Amino acid sequence: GPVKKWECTVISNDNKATFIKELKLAIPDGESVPFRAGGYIQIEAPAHHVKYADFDVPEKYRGDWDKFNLFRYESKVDEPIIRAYSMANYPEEFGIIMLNVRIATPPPNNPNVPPGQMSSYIWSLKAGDKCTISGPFGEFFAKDTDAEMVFIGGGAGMAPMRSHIFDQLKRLKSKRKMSYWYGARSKREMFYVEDFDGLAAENDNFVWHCALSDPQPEDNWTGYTGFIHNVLYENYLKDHEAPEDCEYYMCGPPMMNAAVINMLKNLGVEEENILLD
Ligand SMILES: Cc1cc2nc3c(=O)[nH]c(=O)nc-3n(C[C@H](O)[C@H](O)[C@H](O)COP(=O)(O)OP(=O)(O)OC[C@H]3O[C@@H](n4cnc5c(N)ncnc54)[C@H](O)[C@@H]3O)c2cc1C
Ligand SMILES: [Mg+2]
Repeated sequence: GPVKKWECTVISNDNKATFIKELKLAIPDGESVPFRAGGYIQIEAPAHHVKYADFDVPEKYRGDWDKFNLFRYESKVDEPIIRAYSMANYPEEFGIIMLNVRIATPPPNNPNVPPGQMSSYIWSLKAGDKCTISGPFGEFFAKDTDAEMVFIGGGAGMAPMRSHIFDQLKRLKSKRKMSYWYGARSKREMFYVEDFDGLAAENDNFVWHCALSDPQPEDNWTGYTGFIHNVLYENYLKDHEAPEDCEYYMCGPPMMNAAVINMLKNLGVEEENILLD
């Protein structure tokens, strides 16, 4: 029994983006999971049946759900299952586990396949529910150097990026040069804006930027647009005197990971300085 297990209580499970919920868990007796930033826990689910029509999805985020009739879906799970989720809190955010969980719907080109089992279960959870977690685990840990760090995130990849960045600035009091580049579709898909604005205001070695690939009329957006690998290249790495000497930490959807890795490699960054997972 080397691995520990906690039956947690759901504090909240609010949408932060159209397809991402922030699951916040309270550890029993106020204790903390002894994890490292970049690490993960596992959630286990009992057998269950959930309906997407019962999810709490705010009107602000419902547009695509209505557009693609995503509330049609139901998920029946006959036997227990288990999956990993990355911590979004850093280790001195005690007493809690914060996760960012993307709902894995059936793909639009394959609309009658079963919905994602664990994420549909997690999206059914409401304040007061119980959630069993085990861990902690991980190998996506920061290197112990003084090298500049470039963090690149998309989607639910926000979670380990937040954990890493907060761990550096708050627990380690790092003075390393640090930037964070987050790509999202439109302004409603952004979140943790207060957290990262807060850190950038208080730490002259940290800056961050969001790029919107499809800003909406209501966003009145005048920030960066496009895909985050082009925005990072055009606005920072193209003129960087030694990009190969930075450490790049990233977590995003597969298409973002591939485009970023290709852009970094074409700049001469070696695989040893490109960290994922
Ligand atoms: C170390 C680690 C960290 C992770 N951290 C996070 C995190 O922070 N956030 C997060 O959201 N995820 C994270 N994940 C991923 C997570 O563990 C799950 O893989 C994710 O939630 C999807 O699992 P699921 O059970 O919901 O979907 P699954 O049931 O595994 O299904 C996956 C997808 O396949 C589709 N599908 C189902 N059946 C078929 C079929 N017959 N044909 C075609 N397609 C089909 C489903 O509709 C769904 O879209 C992490 C994974 C690892 C390993
Ligand atoms: Mg949002």
